[PDB]
Amino acid sequence: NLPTAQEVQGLMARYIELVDVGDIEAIVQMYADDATVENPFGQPPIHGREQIAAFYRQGLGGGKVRACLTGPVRASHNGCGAMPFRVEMVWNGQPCALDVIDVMRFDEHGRIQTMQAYWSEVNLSV
Amino acid sequence: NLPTAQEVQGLMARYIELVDVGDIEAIVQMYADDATVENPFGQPPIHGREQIAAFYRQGLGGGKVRACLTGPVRASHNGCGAMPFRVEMVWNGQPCALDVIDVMRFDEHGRIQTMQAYWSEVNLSV
Ligand SMILES: C[C@]12CCc3c(ccc4cc(O)ccc34)[C@@H]1CCC2=O
Ligand SMILES: C[C@]12CCc3c(ccc4cc(O)ccc34)[C@@H]1CCC2=O
Repeated sequence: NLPTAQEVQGLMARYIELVDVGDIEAIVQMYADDATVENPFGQPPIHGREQIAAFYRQGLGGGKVRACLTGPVRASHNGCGAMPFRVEMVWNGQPCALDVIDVMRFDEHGRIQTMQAYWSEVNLSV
Repeated sequence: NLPTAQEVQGLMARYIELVDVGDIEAIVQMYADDATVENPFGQPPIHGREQIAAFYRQGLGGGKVRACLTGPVRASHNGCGAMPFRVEMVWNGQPCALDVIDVMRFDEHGRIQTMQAYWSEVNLSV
């Protein structure tokens, strides 16, 4: 919980950039060795870098996916933040957009220790 | 964890409407009797309707606080949702805005069991 509120905003905005460019390896480097991801929130967690890498490779490696912040990063003083963003993709030739909110907790080294993504079919658009 | 994702979106949007009008009575009844609120996230939890009512009583006090959703409510399938919104008030003279993200978990009765508000000074503008 060492990153400042300002640092958290920057780290979170960076993450979106890496997702937008699709640099799978740079995204995985942002996560702690033992990070846990819940995406979508409510599903069993993804534990560790190896499994976390598989998620991003499978989700971003495929077609063309774009991601943009749709509002400012809300940052707390205990190394946590939440951000609203939109993910654009094509599903079976159908152009789609998914609205998502990610909540992240960072460790003392500025690495993502926990990530939870809030979204469901209700957040899907065309 | 029983309201559907569509129900969560409705409940959360209603909450913003009540905050906007300042209906402190209706807000408190949205909460479970032993609910917990962490606002701002990082600060110690306020528990139970009495304490929660005090928060809204003093925060929305006079009636010069406006609140509006600034994007869709993201809802999961386990009774949780997260939403982006802006609060407008006055800092002893000059009008300012605060960008916040609320994450809420609902119970089998459609009542807010837990609420966490993400924000800090980095989200305050004049
Ligand atoms: C995996 C995915 C692309 C990336 C992505 C999704 C959902 C939530 C995300 C949250 C992130 O923080 C980063 C990327 C995604 C989509 C779900 C459907 C899809 O194609
Ligand atoms: C209390 C407050 C007005 C309402 C409000 C604030 C912060 C987080 C909130 C979260 C809510 O879910 C509902 C209302 C607020 C502001 C903090 C400074 C202020 O004037």
